[PDB]
Amino acid sequence: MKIISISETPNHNTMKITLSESREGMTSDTYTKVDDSQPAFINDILKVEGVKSIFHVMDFISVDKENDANWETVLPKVEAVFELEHHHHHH
Repeated sequence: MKIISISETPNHNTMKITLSESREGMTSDTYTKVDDSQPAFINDILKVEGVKSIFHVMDFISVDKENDANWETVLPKVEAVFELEHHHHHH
């Protein structure tokens, strides 16, 4: 559940993220304006300049950006999402 493998596609505006899950399918929704019961960590991605929108479905996620932007710029931010310490802050 933290980027396991990417996939090549004719275009380069949006790539699919492979999850550690398979078959069945986890969540499935489109995020174009934040708020949708998604992980706050993903809110960053949407709020991260360069990103256009996100589409969650089956056991993968399609992240689209702006042709004007790049990946090497957005990636560093995306990695932070599934990499920032996992705990249940409660004290």
